[PDB]
Amino acid sequence: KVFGRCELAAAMKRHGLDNYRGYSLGNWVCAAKFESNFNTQATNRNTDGSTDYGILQINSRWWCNDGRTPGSRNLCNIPCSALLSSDITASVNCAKKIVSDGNGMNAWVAWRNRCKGTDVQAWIRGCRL
Ligand SMILES: [Cl-]
Ligand SMILES: [Cl-]
Ligand SMILES: [Cl-]
Ligand code: NA
Repeated sequence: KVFGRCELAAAMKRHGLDNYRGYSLGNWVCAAKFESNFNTQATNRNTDGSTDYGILQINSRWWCNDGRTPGSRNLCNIPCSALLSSDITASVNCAKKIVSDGNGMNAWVAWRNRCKGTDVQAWIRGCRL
């Protein structure tokens, strides 16, 4: 599923991400825009053999099991394919664990490079929330 900007903002808010660990909703929408272009089915392989999955590009070396990343830890206790669903629940639940692990949203490279320190509330402007 390819979400619209306001559609995703509303789903993210319903799932408890607004101000989660102090990160306003626009941070999460901006991160999803640049990680996946709002596409729940996005995958990208990394040089170390791990793969990033879904709307927030969650990595198989640490967070989910895809059966082909040796030494991975599956800290969200899910198969990575669950992160590609049109229902974002599994991605959101896993992201809550990632963002709580000490490094905040810096875990998402595109957030660090393209969202951090910008006017992120522009990503939710005009949306009925
Ligand atoms: Cl915001
Ligand atoms: Cl959803
Ligand atoms: Cl980047
Ligand atoms: Na893993």
